[PDB]
Amino acid sequence: ARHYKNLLERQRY
Repeated sequence: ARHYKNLLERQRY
């Protein structure tokens, strides 16, 4: 999930 896991985790990065 290279460009997946840290996407839903982007809004509050």
